[PDB]
Amino acid sequence: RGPEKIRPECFELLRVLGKGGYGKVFQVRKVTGANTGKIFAMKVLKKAMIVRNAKDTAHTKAERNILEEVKHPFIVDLIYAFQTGGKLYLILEYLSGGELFMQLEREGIFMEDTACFYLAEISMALGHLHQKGIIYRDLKPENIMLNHQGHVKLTDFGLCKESGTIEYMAPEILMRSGHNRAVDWWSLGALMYDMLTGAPPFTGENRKKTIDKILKCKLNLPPYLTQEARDLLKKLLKRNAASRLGAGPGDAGEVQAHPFFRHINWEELLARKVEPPFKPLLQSEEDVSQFDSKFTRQTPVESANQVFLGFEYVAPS
Ligand SMILES: CCc1cncnc1N1CCN(Cc2nc3cc(C(F)(F)F)ccc3[nH]2)CC1
Repeated sequence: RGPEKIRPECFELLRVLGKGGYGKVFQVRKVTGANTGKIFAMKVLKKAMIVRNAKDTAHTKAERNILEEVKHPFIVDLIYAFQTGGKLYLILEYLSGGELFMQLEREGIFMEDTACFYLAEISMALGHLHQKGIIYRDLKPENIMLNHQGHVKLTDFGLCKESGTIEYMAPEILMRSGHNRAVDWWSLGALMYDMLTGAPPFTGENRKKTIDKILKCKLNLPPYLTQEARDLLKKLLKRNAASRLGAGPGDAGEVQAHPFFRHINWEELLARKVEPPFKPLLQSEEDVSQFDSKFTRQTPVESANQVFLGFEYVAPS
């Protein structure tokens, strides 16, 4: 009758949210103890293959450490972490709003009024990551998800699926010239562009032809844009890192003070009091309408042991 153990047998596998090389992401229901009947996302990783590559072991541990350390409204929360021999488990909150990119397709284009909200919430998460000395490097529409009410949540701090897309990355990543916090304000710019045009600013016929267009860095001004958004974009998508907005000593604050966010109340927005532009389909909590039909499956598939010593975690709440 002590504290709860948190084994894999504590969860019922409902469905597959994502499959990748290193493991699987399930939608699960906690069936015993504390949160009985509550829905989670469960990331399950294969120990055997993580330990083969130091860079892989890094991101797995980083994610684990990052998510324990970071508690924030616009960053996905880690509920439990535990392990078996051969497998690692991460229990994260289930985000039923799906991808933000998903809304974009349906809308075709975001209005600046709507884009602002999502960018501002993303900006808060990004600046906080920087207060914790962390650089998302590759931020892209695939990484931004929505909670049940439609608020921003940032999500893959660990391994990569399929062992991604470069058109949202800063030129300095590609030229290996070294990077910094400003790399994300670039990626934010690339996102803003995608939000208001439907496409990334620099795209090519192939892997390298895309790369060169980014390094070229040619402005493309759609006529329907306001000067605020126009000017905001030109500062974020500056090739020059030092001259980029958010690269200064004020970081996120320097970006957020922009007249494009002149209508934003941050005290309210961070409290998540502001109504999101999209309250997404509400059939039930375990509503899975937006990810599949892609994944619809339901199945779970050693010498020098440590690492993954002290991997176990349970969020205080
Ligand atoms: C866990 C956060 C989340 C919360 N709520 C609902 N949906 C979510 N996701 C967000 C992440 N996910 C994309 C994805 N990341 C993956 C990582 C792997 C890995 F094993 F790490 F290689 C494998 C497949 C993966 N699919 C879709 C389901």
